[PDB]
Amino acid sequence: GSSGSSGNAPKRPPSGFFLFCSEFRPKIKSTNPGISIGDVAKKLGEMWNNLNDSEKQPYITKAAKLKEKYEKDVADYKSKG
Repeated sequence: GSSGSSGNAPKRPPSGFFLFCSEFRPKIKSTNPGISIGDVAKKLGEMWNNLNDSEKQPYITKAAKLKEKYEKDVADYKSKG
């Protein structure tokens, strides 16, 4: 399955893995001639694992800030009290 988001409800925050994939996507698309989405995906997935626990460190912390901003929006959305 896929993890997306509806219209009303806010979109889910990216993951240290994605943030990097979206930042590295530009290169791949600039290095490979009209690379198919499927191709870029296969590359990213690998590039991620390749990285070290020290390389993702600065990539995971960034996602932490995106979660603090999401939760807030997620709460208001629902009518708890």
